Amino acid sequence: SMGDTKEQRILRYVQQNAKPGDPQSVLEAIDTYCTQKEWAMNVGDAKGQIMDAVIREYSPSLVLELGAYCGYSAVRMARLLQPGARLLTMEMNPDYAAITQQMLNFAGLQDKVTILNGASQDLIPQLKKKYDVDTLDMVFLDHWKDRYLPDTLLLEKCGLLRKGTVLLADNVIVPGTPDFLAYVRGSSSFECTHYSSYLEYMKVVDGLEKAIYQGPS
Ligand SMILES: C[S@@+](CC[C@H](N)C(=O)[O-])C[C@H]1O[C@@H](n2cnc3c(N)ncnc32)[C@H](O)[C@@H]1O
Ligand SMILES: Cc1c(Cl)c(C)[n+]([O-])c(Cl)c1-c1noc(-c2cc(O)c(O)c([N+](=O)[O-])c2)n1
Ligand SMILES: [Cl-]
Ligand SMILES: [Mg+2]
Ligand code: NA
Repeated sequence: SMGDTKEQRILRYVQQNAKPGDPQSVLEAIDTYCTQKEWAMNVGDAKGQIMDAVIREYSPSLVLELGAYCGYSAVRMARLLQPGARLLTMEMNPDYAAITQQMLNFAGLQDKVTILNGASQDLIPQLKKKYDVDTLDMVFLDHWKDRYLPDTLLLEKCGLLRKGTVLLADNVIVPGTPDFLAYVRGSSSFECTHYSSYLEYMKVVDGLEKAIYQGPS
């Protein structure tokens, strides 16, 4: 880092307003700061509640997140994981990864979440043999939108999905992931559900796609 950034200001706002070890207060602080002061690409409170419902329904034991940013969604999912369950979050921006680690420490979720430093297209094919992953129980896609489809394909080709694995994809309407949608909605290897919501901190309509893997063809 070379100066003050939006992401550093978000982290400072958490550290000055939230309660350490209280994930809810961390999420409220980030949402308050980004509603009142600086828009940011956190998944946000409205879409977060859909995320909350998915986590509580499927109780995943191992979650992979693509795109950590400041750690909002990592904190948001990890606080609802069952004891022993784990979240891996991939982040290629080292400055963001350092912020995310500080957010996890502050929220008290550092023992449940591991930051993988690097790009998803490089790390996903290495998950089985470098990070000892068998299969993933849930995947949250929220990185650059042109990577949703090839990384989904990569998750499939690398044998990281099993029957019942949950793919939850942010931003499928805005900025929009039409190619990802057409793939998962048109493949009999996925059962899809679209969740109406709003772009974080705005009243532009957005949505999440839940795509449940059904096993190989
Ligand atoms: C929208 S932010 C994620 C926000 C986070 N999921 C939340 O709701 O709090 C997208 C992040 O993905 C990272 N990113 C983009 N492409 C990536 C890739 N191929 N592999 C790993 N990280 C990537 C960017 O650095 C950025 O931090
Ligand atoms: C803010 C905004 C508005 Cl007001 C309008 C009208 N439109 O059309 C657009 Cl496209 C945007 C917009 N740009 O980027 C994002 C965004 C949101 C994410 O949740 C996310 O994850 C990522 N990302 O790049 O990872 C990007 N949203
Ligand atoms: Cl919101
Ligand atoms: Mg997003
Ligand atoms: Na634990």
